[PDB]
Amino acid sequence: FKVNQFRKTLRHVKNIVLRRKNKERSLYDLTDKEDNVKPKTIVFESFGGKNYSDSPKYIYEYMQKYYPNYRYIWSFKNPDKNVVPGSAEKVKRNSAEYYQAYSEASHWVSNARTPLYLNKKENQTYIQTWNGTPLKRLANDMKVVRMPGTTTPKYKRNFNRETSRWDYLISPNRYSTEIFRSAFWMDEERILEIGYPRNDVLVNRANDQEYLDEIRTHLNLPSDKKVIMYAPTWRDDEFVSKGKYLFELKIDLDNLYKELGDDYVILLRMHYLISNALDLSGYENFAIDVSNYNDVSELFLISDCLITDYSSVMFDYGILKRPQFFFAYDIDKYDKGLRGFYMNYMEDLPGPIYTEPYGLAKELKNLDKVQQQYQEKIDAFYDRFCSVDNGKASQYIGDLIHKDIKEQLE
Amino acid sequence: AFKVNQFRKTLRHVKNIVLRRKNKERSLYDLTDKEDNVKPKTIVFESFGGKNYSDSPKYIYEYMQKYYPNYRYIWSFKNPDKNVVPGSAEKVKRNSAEYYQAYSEASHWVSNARTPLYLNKKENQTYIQTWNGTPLKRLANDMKVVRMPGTTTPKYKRNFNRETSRWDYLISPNRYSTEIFRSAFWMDEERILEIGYPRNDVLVNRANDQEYLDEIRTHLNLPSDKKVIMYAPTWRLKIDLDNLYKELGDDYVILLRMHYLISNALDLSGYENFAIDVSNYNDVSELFLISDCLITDYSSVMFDYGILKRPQFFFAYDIDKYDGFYMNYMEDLPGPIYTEPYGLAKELKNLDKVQQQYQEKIDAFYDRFCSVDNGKASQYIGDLIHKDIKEQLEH
Amino acid sequence: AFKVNQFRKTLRHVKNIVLRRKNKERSLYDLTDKEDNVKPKTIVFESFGGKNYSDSPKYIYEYMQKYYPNYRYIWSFKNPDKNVVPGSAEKVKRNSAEYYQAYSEASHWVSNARTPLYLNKKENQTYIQTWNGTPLKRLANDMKVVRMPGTTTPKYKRNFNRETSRWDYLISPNRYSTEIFRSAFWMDEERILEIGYPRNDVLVNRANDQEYLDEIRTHLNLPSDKKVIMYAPTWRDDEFVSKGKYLFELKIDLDNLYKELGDDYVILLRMHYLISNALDLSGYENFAIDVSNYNDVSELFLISDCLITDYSSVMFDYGILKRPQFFFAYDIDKYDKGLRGFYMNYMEDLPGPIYTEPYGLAKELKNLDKVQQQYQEKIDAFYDRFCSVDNGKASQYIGDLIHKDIKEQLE
Amino acid sequence: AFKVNQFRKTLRHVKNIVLRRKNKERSLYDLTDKEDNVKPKTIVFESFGGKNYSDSPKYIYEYMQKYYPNYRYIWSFKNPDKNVVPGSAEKVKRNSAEYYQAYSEASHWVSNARTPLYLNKKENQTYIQTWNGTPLKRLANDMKVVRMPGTTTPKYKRNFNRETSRWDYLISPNRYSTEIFRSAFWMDEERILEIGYPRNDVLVNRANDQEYLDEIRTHLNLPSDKKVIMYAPTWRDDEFVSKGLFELKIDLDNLYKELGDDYVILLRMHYLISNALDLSGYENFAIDVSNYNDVSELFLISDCLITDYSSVMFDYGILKRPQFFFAYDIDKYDKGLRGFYMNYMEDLPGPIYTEPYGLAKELKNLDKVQQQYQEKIDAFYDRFCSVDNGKASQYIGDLIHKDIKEQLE
Ligand SMILES: Nc1ccn([C@@H]2O[C@H](COP(=O)(O)OP(=O)(O)OC[C@@H](O)CO)[C@@H](O)[C@H]2O)c(=O)n1
Ligand SMILES: O=C(O)CN(CCN(CC(=O)O)CC(=O)O)CC(=O)O
Ligand SMILES: O=C(O)CN(CCN(CC(=O)O)CC(=O)O)CC(=O)O
Ligand SMILES: [Cl-]
Ligand SMILES: [Cl-]
Ligand SMILES: [Cl-]
Ligand SMILES: [Cl-]
Ligand SMILES: [Cl-]
Ligand SMILES: [Cl-]
Ligand SMILES: [Cl-]
Ligand SMILES: [Cl-]
Ligand SMILES: [Cl-]
Ligand SMILES: [Cl-]
Ligand SMILES: [Cl-]
Ligand SMILES: [Cl-]
Ligand SMILES: [Cl-]
Ligand SMILES: [Cl-]
Ligand SMILES: [Cl-]
Ligand SMILES: [Cl-]
Ligand SMILES: [Cl-]
Ligand SMILES: [Cl-]
Ligand SMILES: [Cl-]
Ligand SMILES: [Cl-]
Ligand SMILES: [Cl-]
Ligand SMILES: [Cl-]
Repeated sequence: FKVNQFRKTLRHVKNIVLRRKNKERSLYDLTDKEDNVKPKTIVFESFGGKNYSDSPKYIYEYMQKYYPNYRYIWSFKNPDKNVVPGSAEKVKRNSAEYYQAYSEASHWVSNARTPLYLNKKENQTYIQTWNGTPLKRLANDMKVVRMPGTTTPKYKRNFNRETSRWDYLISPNRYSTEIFRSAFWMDEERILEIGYPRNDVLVNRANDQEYLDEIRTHLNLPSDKKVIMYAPTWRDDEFVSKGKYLFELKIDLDNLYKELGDDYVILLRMHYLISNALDLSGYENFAIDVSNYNDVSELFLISDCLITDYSSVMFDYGILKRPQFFFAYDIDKYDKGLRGFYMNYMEDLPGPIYTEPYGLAKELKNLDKVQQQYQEKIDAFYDRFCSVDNGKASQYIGDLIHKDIKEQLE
Repeated sequence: AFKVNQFRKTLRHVKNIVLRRKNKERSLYDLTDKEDNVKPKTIVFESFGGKNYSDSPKYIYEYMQKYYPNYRYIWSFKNPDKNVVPGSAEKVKRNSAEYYQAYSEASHWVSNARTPLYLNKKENQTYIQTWNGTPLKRLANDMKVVRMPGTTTPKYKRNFNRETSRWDYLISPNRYSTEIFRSAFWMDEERILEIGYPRNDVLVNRANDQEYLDEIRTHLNLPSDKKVIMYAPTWRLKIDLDNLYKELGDDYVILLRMHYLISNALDLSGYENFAIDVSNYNDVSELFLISDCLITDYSSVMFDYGILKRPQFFFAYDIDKYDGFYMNYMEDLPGPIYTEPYGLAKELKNLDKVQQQYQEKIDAFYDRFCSVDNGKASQYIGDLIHKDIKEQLEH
Repeated sequence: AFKVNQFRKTLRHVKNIVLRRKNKERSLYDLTDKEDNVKPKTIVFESFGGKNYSDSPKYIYEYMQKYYPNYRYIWSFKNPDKNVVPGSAEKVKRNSAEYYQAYSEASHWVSNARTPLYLNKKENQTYIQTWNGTPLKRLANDMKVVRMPGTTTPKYKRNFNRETSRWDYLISPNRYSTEIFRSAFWMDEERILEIGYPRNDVLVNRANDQEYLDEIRTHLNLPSDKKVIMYAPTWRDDEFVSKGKYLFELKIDLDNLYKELGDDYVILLRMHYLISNALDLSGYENFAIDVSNYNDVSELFLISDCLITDYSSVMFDYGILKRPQFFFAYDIDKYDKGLRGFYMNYMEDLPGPIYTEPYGLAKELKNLDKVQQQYQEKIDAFYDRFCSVDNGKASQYIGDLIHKDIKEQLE
Repeated sequence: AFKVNQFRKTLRHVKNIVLRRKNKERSLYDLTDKEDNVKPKTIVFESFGGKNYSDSPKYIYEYMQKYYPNYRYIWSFKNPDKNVVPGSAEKVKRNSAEYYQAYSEASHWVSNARTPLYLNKKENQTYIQTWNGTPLKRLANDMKVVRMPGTTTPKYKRNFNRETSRWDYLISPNRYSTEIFRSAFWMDEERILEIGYPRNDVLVNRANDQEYLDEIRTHLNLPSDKKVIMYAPTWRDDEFVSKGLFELKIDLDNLYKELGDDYVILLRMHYLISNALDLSGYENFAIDVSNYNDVSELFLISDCLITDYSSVMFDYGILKRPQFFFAYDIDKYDKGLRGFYMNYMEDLPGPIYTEPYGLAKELKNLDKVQQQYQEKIDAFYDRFCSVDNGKASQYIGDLIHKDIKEQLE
């Protein structure tokens, strides 16, 4: 009668008798053991189960094609609101079947921290794609984290606890690799430098004019107009009035309409909270709201340029060697020249920094003149961050997972 | 304000859990079980501590299934997989989490035996007891000594009383019985229901419905050219089969029915088509319908069966070693009392002389014990419940 | 880290503490009890489940007091206040922490009656059982049916067997008992010690101590010029009625015994405790002396000229003195008719006559010497069968065995 | 009718007991702690979380011993075998089955610090918080930020609040302190008893008792005709190096040379400096007095005190003697600061010295200082010490007495 089973035992009795929602958890913690692991089961969860998206979707769509043999499971917050191509079955987070899947699977494929109350036995391979080349410093490399209810010492403790269980961690480049090694308490031995499976499309399908054409019309865009994508990161600073009416984006849509409304159409990819607060009346067929569009890689494929500021997306869009524009209107805030960035923002990035929208809007007319002026910085930016990606990432992982559960079949 | 009972049920449950006892199911139920778990539209049935789909609960249930089909029905069995139940009723294995939930939720318990004391009969649940026959041998309270297995005469009665107090309604077959029940079971006449037994329903409504009698007989594989004798001894070879075969094999076939277990020792080889073992058959009342006479000794089947005003024979081989019954046994019963089988056989050879010779003693018996059965009984319980579950489904 | 049995105890003790149960002293005793607790020179005495300071324990201990004041002696009592103990021994109340400390710590347990199954007799301690006398009524296993509510015949026997399997040593007063014991108690002859009862010691060593007889005699305020009869019926339930407030005078007819024996006898009445404090001996003063309370019955014998009893284990102890006995069995023609509930043959091999009526007992009881003579026949042969094995050294044999035990347990 | 809370405690306790956890005594307490266990005649005392027999709980106790011997007194300690209590009182060890009994039964809790939140203060018991001094540094609610590990500033404050809500009465030294407690401790002013510290009664009743002074002086083997300087600096975490020193910044060696003849100096250091302090060759000059069981006595026999950022200044103030504030490290402390409730730069009873040589040459003439600052010294007394009338010990014990009378009916 072991002291660890006894604690998990009493915990569960309390959950069962008190009608706690976690009884599902407490049960799972008890019965869990190596023997439940069917080597041909794979669970996928993307961004903590909000979506069917990103790199697990592609590590998935690849395996569905070349390895339909296996049991595929997807984990979701709300499974009845998620469309999944293929054989895979879906599970609601924190339910019976959720802990089942996770107990039984021989491979965890995920792109974000998966919870700690889930048991990753010495027996299951947990593959971590993570979600992008870092620009803001993260995990260990942070300095202070006043995130409510926890302390910097403790939030790093738990994060280290998670990374410790990552059997594999994907990396898009030598710069991310060097960062993860420190930021994530990672051994170089465990890192795969293969590029992002979500980015696979950015190499393989970028000139597939039919695919480009579906996406365009799925979005209902003018057939004659080029496409700008604007994806500003979030700012607590700018949240006012409970979120009922915001000051028209500091980019000035009215102007953008005036100046580009004839050649261009602009895609707004905002944080989900600015999205259902942004009224786009009389911008119809000019500014298209694109914030909830499931797959971002597709939005890049049909974009002639990206306007962002401080985001890990510029590193993705980089693969297409198109012109970027960094509209850092609030840059004066951010530390006056911050080491809070792994890279030199001021110097090496593929486009101009604008602090005001009007200089930007004029330059945004003649894109071809922008591609010239910057072919220099753009190429150099491609060399450094985007050179690893060859569109074989989904293949590499799916094959790994295959190479893995063939040995295990003995 | 320390809740002293709850604390005991907890420790118990915490101990059943750690030592991995089978009763973990039970200590949970006992801890968790609140009056709020009760679903008005949920009714449980157990028959004979859950060996059968049989008897008064079957019939009460088969009735309710047709006229009140919307209620949720649960049956309790020792082994559900070996029992087949008609209709929307779901089965539950005993001592299983499903068993306890069932009994905790149920608004009505229907049984014909004692339900266990570890089960809690709340103030808002209605426990209907049908019991299981008209008593001959003394029972419950009225018993003198009962050196049962690992129990004392009082600790055994102390417990019966704890059981009979839980009974909200107790079904009675005949005045004779109600008088006995009131003492035997500590009961108050209010809670008693002199309405006959639901199980006997068919013994009035279907005694002449012939196609039915013909489905029973061919469901058993019986010779079309033979009268049927049913031997239902009672409790723990004697009748001389070899002799009954040489005496009766040309007019009769004989059904042998036990109460317990001896059955798989009756190697009836060479008595095929004559001695039919009918021990494991479900509905006894059916057997009576196709039975031309019945041989018994001290069973209470003798009162149920008497309802058909057929002949009975009481083969009391062990009467000498029995000195105490609620009625005068030597004197007034519907048939001859034989202590050897050899004169039983000869007098069983002509059934009609026995009928006339006893048609007076038969009627006297019918008019005492069977003058109460309508066949409406089954109905009357079904209704009672339905009624009892509109009240508890309103204000 | 946790074994299954200690868990059960742990949880019991939790229930006792939170719920404020008096048994808490026990649940604790049960957790904390271990072989390392034993003090080789601590010995515990209890007699008749702790009601008394009496019988074979008293004597085995009085011997050890004189010849071994070195050891720790603890006596057990229901009420240690109401009992007087001569010497070094300390008193402990049943069910107090002391009680359990004592029984946990003791290297030896001396007793003359079943000690509770809840106490743990470790592989470590020696439990000497003296028992309380030669059987006439069949006991323990040899019983047929035993309907004392709370327990069934096989449960009762199981519980008995458990307790005797714990007995390391079982004193025997004679081979008659040894025969019986072996069966009734599930005994292995190895463990039986035919040495005679320690309480009976003084029935040998001191049958003549005329300053001793005189000390007892004047303790009871007994007349100077009168012989002593002692009546000592067993308990019979037939007679309990009316709250036990007022009983029906003794069947033996006192008013008669007075008329007949008064001028020459004083009769000691040793009744049950319930008949005593419910018996009006007014006007019988100096003839009938109530004696049911007296602590030491062996002393009562030493000073008795005859002994009227009926079916009691006492005839055997008394037999040691080769004195006349009478067996006033006024209700014998109820007991079985022909009784197999007794081991010995009653109608035959007892040392005096059987009377069913008091009246001829009283007469015949007039000339003692004519009975001592007429019956010397049976009286001697009775002695040879039951009393031949006592030598007055029983206390000393048990004293020395214990000592010899806690000299070995001293290494 | 399921009692959910009781169930939780029952599980917790079973967990502890089976797991052989040292806290079994705690979880049993909590399981059974009923409002009935309280016995009106019982009073528990504890000072500074049971490290001492000292401070105001002491003086409240010693009073109630002279006038109310009737009651049951219990003292809580960490290590009772190492503490000595005059009188009837019984001693319990902390977290020991007796400890929890004591608080279970007691009708009154007397303490000068925080009592554990595991202990249940029933609405049946009166909890008297004497606290431990006029605050100079901002505390509890008024604190800006507390990076003290395991716990964040919100959760640290949240717990301090949980505690102060169980304070039935809270003692206050002065109007300044009362305004502060009302906020810093989330207090209802109705619950503040402005009577001064019982620990400071002796500073009023016994400053003139020459036989008392002598006992204290001969208890500390003090030379005879030497004046007495007392040094009591708060705890600097910065000044700790090499497993624990650079000779105290005050320079004893200079202090010896300038004062050796006429003064003896009492060092009241923090326990960790104290057993790191080598005094080889300052005997009969520098007396380590760090573990002296009663600080207010030390005040009585001191002709002046050198402190810095300590609450002690407020207490030594009742005596109107000179004070010096050797605040050498005042640089590091905010430059021009607001970390303190009062203006540390303006309205204290003495000179601020950042070097200990101005201090030395000034300590030479004690008459001169007294004259010089008599004004500042009086404006200090008027503000912070005008309450202490030295009947504080009495006022509290008489409330406790009054309090347990009303119970007995
Ligand atoms: N050989 C038998 C005897 C009886 N029964 C069935 O079991 C019932 C009980 O009959 P008893 O022989 O009297 O059994 P008992 O448990 O002794 O009940 C007697 C007492 O309950 C009277 O109410 C009968 O009505 C009948 O339905 C049966 O299947 N086979
Ligand atoms: O083991 C138990 O369940 C008893 N304990 C355990 C508490 N629960 C809380 C939880 O579910 O997170 C289990 C535990 O943490 O050990 C109750 C208590 O200490 O509060
Ligand atoms: O064995 C036990 O732990 C004690 N209980 C049995 C366990 N259950 C049953 C009960 O409630 O009677 C309760 C308990 O664990 O305390 C009965 C007893 O006191 O020996
Ligand atoms: Cl372990
Ligand atoms: Cl598999
Ligand atoms: Cl979630
Ligand atoms: Cl859903
Ligand atoms: Cl893990
Ligand atoms: Cl990232
Ligand atoms: Cl966290
Ligand atoms: Cl690099
Ligand atoms: Cl806008
Ligand atoms: Cl319902
Ligand atoms: Cl089954
Ligand atoms: Cl117990
Ligand atoms: Cl010893
Ligand atoms: Cl006592
Ligand atoms: Cl034992
Ligand atoms: Cl013999
Ligand atoms: Cl509980
Ligand atoms: Cl009191
Ligand atoms: Cl200590
Ligand atoms: Cl002390
Ligand atoms: Cl303070
Ligand atoms: Cl120094």
